[PDB]
Amino acid sequence: TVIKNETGTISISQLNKNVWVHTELGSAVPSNGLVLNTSKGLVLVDSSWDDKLTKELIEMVEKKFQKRVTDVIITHAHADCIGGIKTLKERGIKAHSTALTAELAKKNGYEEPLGDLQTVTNLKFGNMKVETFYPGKGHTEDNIVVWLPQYNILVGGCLVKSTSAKDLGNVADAYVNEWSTSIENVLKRYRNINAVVPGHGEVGDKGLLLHTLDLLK
Ligand SMILES: [Zn+2]
Repeated sequence: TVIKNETGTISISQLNKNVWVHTELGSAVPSNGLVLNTSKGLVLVDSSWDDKLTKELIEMVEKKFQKRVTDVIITHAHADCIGGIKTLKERGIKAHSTALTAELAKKNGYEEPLGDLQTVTNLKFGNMKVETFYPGKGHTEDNIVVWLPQYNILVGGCLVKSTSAKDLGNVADAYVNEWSTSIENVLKRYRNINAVVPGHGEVGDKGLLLHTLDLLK
């Protein structure tokens, strides 16, 4: 099931009953995030490139599920994750992030996220269980990953590259050398990964991490 706008720049696909992947095209590069349908509202992982697309993504998602987006997990301080921050705060949406993501968001001129996530944080929204983990520096200094224990789905964000992506992308903010260590921790930490959602690209599996470590070699 893949619903999207009239323009084709915002689509949402279903991974499982309550787990969907949202995708928006911007600077055109596709960037994914998650949309979790819970008994107590909708929880998103990552917003979009800007407030226009973020608003629209939210408008869309809420109309479809007839629920309000209560929380969003910002995996890092780049426009494609925290770009719609101003929107989330005028709509009463709680934008969680590590303290680091928050200070770097302010640095890049974005409105500051909550900065509440610890290296390991377990959130439970109604029935949905979410875990955020900070494996260390990689694609960026602050990047974290999301683990849905009930579906064994790992959102690697931009720490994980896609199957046919042979470029690491913007490494000016990246710590190319520590990047590999960080994927090891994710790998060591979660020993029964099923699906893995990359920052840009198709949903893969634990193989996407190995692919990334390969591009880093
Ligand atoms: Zn990024």
